[PDB]
Amino acid sequence: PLTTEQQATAQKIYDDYYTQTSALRQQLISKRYEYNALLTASSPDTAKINAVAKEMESLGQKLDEQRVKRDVAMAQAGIP
Amino acid sequence: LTTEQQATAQKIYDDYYTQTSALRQQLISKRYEYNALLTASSPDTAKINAVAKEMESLGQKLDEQRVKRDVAMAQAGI
Amino acid sequence: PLTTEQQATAQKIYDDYYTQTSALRQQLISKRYEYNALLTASSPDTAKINAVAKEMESLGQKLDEQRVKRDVAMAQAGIPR
Amino acid sequence: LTTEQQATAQKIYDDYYTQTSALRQQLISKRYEYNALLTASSPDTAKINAVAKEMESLGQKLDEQRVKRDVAMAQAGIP
Amino acid sequence: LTTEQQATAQKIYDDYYTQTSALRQQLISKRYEYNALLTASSPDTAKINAVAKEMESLGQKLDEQRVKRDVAMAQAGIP
Amino acid sequence: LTTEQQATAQKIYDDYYTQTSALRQQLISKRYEYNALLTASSPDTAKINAVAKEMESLGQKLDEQRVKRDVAMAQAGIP
Amino acid sequence: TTEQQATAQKIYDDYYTQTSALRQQLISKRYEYNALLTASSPDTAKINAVAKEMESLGQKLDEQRVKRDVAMAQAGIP
Amino acid sequence: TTEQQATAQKIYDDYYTQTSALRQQLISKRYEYNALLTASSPDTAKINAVAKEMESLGQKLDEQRVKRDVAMAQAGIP
Amino acid sequence: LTTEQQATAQKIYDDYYTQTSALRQQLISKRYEYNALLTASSPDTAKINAVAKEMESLGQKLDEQRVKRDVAMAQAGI
Amino acid sequence: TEQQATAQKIYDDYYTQTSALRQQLISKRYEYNALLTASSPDTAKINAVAKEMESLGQKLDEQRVKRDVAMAQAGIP
Repeated sequence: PLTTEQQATAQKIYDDYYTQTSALRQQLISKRYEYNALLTASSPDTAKINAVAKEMESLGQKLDEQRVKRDVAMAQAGIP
Repeated sequence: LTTEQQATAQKIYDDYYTQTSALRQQLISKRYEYNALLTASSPDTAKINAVAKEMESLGQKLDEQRVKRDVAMAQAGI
Repeated sequence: PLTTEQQATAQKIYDDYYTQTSALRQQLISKRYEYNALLTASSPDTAKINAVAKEMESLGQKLDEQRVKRDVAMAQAGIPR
Repeated sequence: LTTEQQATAQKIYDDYYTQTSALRQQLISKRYEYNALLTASSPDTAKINAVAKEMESLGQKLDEQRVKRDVAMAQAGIP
Repeated sequence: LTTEQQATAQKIYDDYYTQTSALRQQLISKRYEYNALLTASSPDTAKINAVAKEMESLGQKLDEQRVKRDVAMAQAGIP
Repeated sequence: LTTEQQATAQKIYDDYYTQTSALRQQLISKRYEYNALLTASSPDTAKINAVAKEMESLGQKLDEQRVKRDVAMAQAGIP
Repeated sequence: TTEQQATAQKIYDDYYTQTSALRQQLISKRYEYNALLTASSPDTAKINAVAKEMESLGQKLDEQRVKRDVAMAQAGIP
Repeated sequence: TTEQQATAQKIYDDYYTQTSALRQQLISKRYEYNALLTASSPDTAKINAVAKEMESLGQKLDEQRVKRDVAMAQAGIP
Repeated sequence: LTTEQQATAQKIYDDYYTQTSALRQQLISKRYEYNALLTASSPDTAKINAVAKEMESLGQKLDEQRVKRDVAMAQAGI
Repeated sequence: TEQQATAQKIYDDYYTQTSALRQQLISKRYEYNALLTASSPDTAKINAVAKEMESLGQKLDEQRVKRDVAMAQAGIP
């Protein structure tokens, strides 16, 4: 279980994370689609595939920084 | 449940699956684009609608084969 | 991920969609049952099965257009995935 | 569990599924027709009521066999 | 789906559950009885066939009521 | 798990199921019966209570058997 | 019915207060039974003794369960 | 893997084999523990006595689970 | 089952979690740590062992507290 | 199909050229959680581990695309 206070604090932490990361998540989701789109073309274009793969690597690293930032906040706050 | 029939079903399915693998793959590829376009930062409605019309025709061709399959079965008495 | 505001716009876009396609979805279901009836009939009738396949195809084409309007609406409101 | 019982449990069920397959197929077919009608733009109680009768009849004929198998099965001393 | 459609279906089903409490309950009793007989040490065919006929009948009464229900739903325009 | 244990376990369970098949099928026939009775329109305390006593009796004998096999399992060193 | 719901509450309510002690006691003897069956060196006299205690407890409780079941039927509830 | 899948059974078998007796007592001691909690009047001293008995058995099981986890990792298994 | 009881049990359990919170967090941390060591490229037995023990302790303290709760519950008549 | 072979060849190799990576990434992940669940987090140690996790994952995805691409050229769905 969790306290009223703990939940409150955790709710703000996650809300910020979501808000601060919205565009990023949506761009990543959009890029996997494109990735999958390309992999399933009739005649696969390896160049485009790799380019889209690298875009995903870039977005993904940014997104991990935000999560870690959020994890550390949670731990500093003393939450489970 | 019969051997005669059993061999009738798989033959229709395999003909169905073999006569449609390209379309299916193309339909899947196209849903991925559709979703990609929908999730872009500035959705391009013209592009999105064009891709939906492609899906619509691919899917029309598929359903057509699906009805053949279904009707081959009814006729096989299976 | 969705905020109070976003939950509501999405909900409204979906209700609108349900309401507008309501009779169209019912008809589509009715044809799907009829089709299955035909396929399971004691002695199968290809003409009827085919004619019913077409009615379904046309109804489904109308339904999908409505879904595209809906998905596009959603995208235009900035609502995630 | 015993041999002569398994022999009788198979012959009992196999017979039933053979004696039963046309009836189940017709009944399934009408279950669909009945639903197709109940979902028609404007409901037609006559055909709906009619189809419903076709189903009862098919079901009575189907339970009549259900009983028959259950009885054989009990006379054979099986659970 | 719609709140008013949900309210309307609820009344239709409630009316049905009330108009049939006694049949349901009776059919359930005959169901149990039927199995009590089938699992007797010495199964009594005649007695079982008679229970089947009582269930057959309760069953049709029940069905007609279902059709009323289904038609009533179709009539309210509930999916 | 072990081999000489599986044989022993399998043998004990089979005697149990054989020495109790008829008793077990009878208890089932009475649970169905009890329920049929509890579910009639006009309930009959007398028969209900009669059947309850027959189940208490069958169950006593049956539990007596289960303990007989739990001891066997335990005496053989099985989990 | 309204009346229906209430009486059952009392019926079921009477039943629970008339068996809290037995229920608990049988749960305990069943734990004890299993304890003995799983002992390093099983004592079949001890095991049988507990099986007898369970039998009594069970009988007394099944006897209440019928009283309960009879009440309900008499009060016309499923 | 395949050749390493064998190598795992071997390590688990030993673990299962060496811990049978412990595991069974732990199970029995846990049943008495519960039989005691559900006694008509819970006896604190006895309950704590059984609990300490579970500690030990527990510590002895853990102590073998660790030899196992270690045997695995050294076998270089996932 | 009773409201009054429900409240008592909820209260006994609230106490338990509140009081074992830091302890539960330390055990979770150590389990992770332990798994980290197991999956190291070249496993280190001394430190794995060292961690097994640290978990052993925390685990015993945690069990003492589970027993206290079970007894609490026991005497409260729940 | 008659191509389920190539699919395995392409996956097995993916796996073999990856085992050490996946395992080290699992270890680092465990180490990451062990640190977040400490009573008071050491944000320095946590960040260093997140970086270790970040490269491993980047190396691993690179192999995964290689693998996906292969499948695509094998004409395998």
